[PDB]
Amino acid sequence: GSHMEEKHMPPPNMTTNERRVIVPADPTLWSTDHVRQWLEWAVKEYGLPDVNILLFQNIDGKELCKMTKDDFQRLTPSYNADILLSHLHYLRETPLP
Repeated sequence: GSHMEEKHMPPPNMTTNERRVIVPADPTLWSTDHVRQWLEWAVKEYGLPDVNILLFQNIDGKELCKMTKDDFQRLTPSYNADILLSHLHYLRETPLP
């Protein structure tokens, strides 16, 4: 029973994405797919080999805005956790209002 697969993908969110990933400058409202979007695109921009990105597929911004350096280290440890999070926390330094 697999129907309307594209419905599981939330519509593009904020225009606060600037010219970046179509995601709010507050990694809180990055939707389930939009987290995986950057997260995928993140390994892509930052050269992250040790990253199990397909583990965050069920994590959206509300859950990643939560994530601490420890939480990434159980899915994607060492330097990769720090890369991702150090990007996320700076992104929300200028959040969507």
